[PDB]
Amino acid sequence: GPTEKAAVKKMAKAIMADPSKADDVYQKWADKGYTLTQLSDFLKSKTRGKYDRVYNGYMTYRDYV
Ligand SMILES: [Cl-]
Ligand SMILES: [Cl-]
Repeated sequence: GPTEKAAVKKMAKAIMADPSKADDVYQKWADKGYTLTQLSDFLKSKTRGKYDRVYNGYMTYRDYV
């Protein structure tokens, strides 16, 4: 719900502001169980692609071999 959406987006914005924070956040998201499909629901924007770096980094974290 609203609390979760806002909290996940705030963490995404922290990665946007500081690329080096990504693994701190992705570790947390993995422990929280978020899938890549699900993540998208927290990365909506009026700006096309705004959080693509966040999405892409989590795909690498989860799915890169
Ligand atoms: Cl919630
Ligand atoms: Cl960027």
